[PDB]
Amino acid sequence: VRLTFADIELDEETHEVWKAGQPVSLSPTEFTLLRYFVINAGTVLSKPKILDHVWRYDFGGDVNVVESYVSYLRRKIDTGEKRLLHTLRGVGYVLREP
DNA sequence: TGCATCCGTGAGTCGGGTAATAACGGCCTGTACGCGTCCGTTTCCGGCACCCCAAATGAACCGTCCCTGGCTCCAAGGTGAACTCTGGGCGACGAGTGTT
Repeated sequence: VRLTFADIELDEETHEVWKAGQPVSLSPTEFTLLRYFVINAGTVLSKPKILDHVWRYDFGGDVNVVESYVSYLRRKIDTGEKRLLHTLRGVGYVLREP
């Protein structure tokens, strides 16, 4: 009912996230993105998978919106020195301890 | 000297075939056929006098059609760097929109 990846903590009952204990506010899109990253910590997620799950299976919009959303996440979640969300060129994104 | 009295030519065109009587032995021969026998022919069994005839049994044998040897001198595989897209990554900006 309560998840924790390194410094980030997630509570699904209230759908909230704290970093280092500080509560970080997100859009619903960023929130569901973060839940989808934390549930499968360790493995690389590909962009088809992201739009396939995170977003509606019918979503046929441009991919770059998910890159921009991941950038939004990187603004305020990877602000610390310990880099969390690692980009793999041509592969996707992995939420993993460095 | 008429005169009847024959007497001699017509008259065209492209399914078959229908019969009688006393005749009877006996001899001759004649041409055709049917017998028994003998001789020219001819045709092969195996022999030479040898005719030799020959494909098969030793050579070379030399040119040549295959092996081995070395040699290149080059054009293809290996070693560079850039760049113009090619693709992803980053970021900001704006109204249609979840809500009391």
